[PDB]
Amino acid sequence: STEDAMTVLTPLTEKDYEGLKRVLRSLQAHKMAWPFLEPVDPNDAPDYYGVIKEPMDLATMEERVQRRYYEKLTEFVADMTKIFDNCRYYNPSDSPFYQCAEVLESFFVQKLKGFKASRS
Ligand SMILES: Cn1ncc(NC2CNC2)c(Cl)c1=O
Repeated sequence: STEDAMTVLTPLTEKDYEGLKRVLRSLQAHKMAWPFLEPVDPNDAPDYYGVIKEPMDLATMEERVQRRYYEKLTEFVADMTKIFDNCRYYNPSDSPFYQCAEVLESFFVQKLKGFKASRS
C-alpha cells in the first residue's frame, strides 16, 4: 500500500517529527504506560539484560526523537515494538506488565494508523 511504502521509504520531515512527538506524548500519558516510561531496573527482573537483546523504553525513544535519530517511520515503529515484544518475551502472560504491553500496543497501533494517514 501507499502507507506501507511511505513508512519504509519516505524520510521523516519536520512536520512528521511534530506528529511523532504527539504520538510519543500520547503513549507517555496513557494510564498503562508507567511500566515503560524508564528502563527496567535489574532488581525488578532477574537476568533481564542477559535475556533481552535490545532493551527499549519510552524515555530512550524520547531522547532519540529529540536528537532526530529516526530517519524513517519504520525505525520509530521498530523501537516502540521492542518495548512491547521485550515485555511479552521476558514475562509470563499473566504478569501485569504483559497485560500493560497488550493494552498500550493496541493504543499505539491506533495512534500509528492515524499518524500514517496524516502524512498524505
Ligand atoms: C519484568 N519487568 N520489570 C519492570 C518493568 N518496568 C519497570 C520500569 N519501572 C517499572 C517491566 Cl516493563 C518489566 O517487564
